[PDB]
Amino acid sequence: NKSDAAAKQIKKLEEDFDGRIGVFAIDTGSGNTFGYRSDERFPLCSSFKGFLAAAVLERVQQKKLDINQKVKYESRDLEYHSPITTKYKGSGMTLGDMASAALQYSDNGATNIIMERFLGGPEGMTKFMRSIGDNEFRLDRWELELNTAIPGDKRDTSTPKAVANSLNKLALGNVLNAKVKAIYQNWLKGNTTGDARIRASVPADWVVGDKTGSCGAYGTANDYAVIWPKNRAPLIVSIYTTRKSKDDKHSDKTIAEASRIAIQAID
Ligand SMILES: *C(=O)N1C[C@H](NOS(=O)(=O)O)C=C(C)[C@H]1C(N)=O
Ligand SMILES: [Cl-]
Repeated sequence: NKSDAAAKQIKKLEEDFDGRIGVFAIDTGSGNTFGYRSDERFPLCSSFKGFLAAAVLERVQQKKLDINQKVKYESRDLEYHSPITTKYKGSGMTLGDMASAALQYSDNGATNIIMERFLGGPEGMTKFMRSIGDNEFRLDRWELELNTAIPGDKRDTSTPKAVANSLNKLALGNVLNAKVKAIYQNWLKGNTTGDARIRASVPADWVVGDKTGSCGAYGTANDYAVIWPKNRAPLIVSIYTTRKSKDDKHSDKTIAEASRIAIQAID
């Protein structure tokens, strides 16, 4: 019933903006799920940086990396949108700071430095995802080439369900031990780019940790969140959108609204 009505609303929403919305949402307290195009592929854009940070933490937990190790790059030409790395260029940053910059600010320099030195590049990032049983995820290119969002291109894509499940594994499951998962969770909660997406869809008193992506082509954008309501179990929401034309702007309000609908369906 509620599921049928939610489906109709997403559909109207995708027609209203001549685009494509994929949704997966889970109420971890009740088991309730909702999916719309949940097994279809969508560009990840910046949203994979949330997982890159999870990979970094797993490496620290396995003791291959130290969270306070210094990462120096004084002579590295930084990629476009390196707001955090560019201010620490002189002195370097700790591993954990760079990784949380990758997540919380979408820092492209942080991203590509981490993939280059600690994670084995895009194939290594893909391998990490495979290792938690995510068969859908792939990253193939570096920042910024990975953001082309060309329709019909499987490169740098995933599905909403796989995103949701993976997040549930990393933020809520036991890939990460209690102490390291707490940190990951805090990184998610302090994300600075998601105010007009999933966070906008929920009472202000609910706690959200999220990671957004905005390819800036084909109107492509997304957000995934763990959500802690008061006196209830966490929710997981995954929202992915594209648009028909290359020049199309992304719509924060469609994302926020698809989130409202996904949440109402599962609650
Ligand atoms: C990632 O997709 N980015 C980085 C930046 N952050 O906004 S986002 O977190 O919503 O993505 C902005 C972008 C337009 C995009 C990029 N530069 O690739
Ligand atoms: Cl590179």
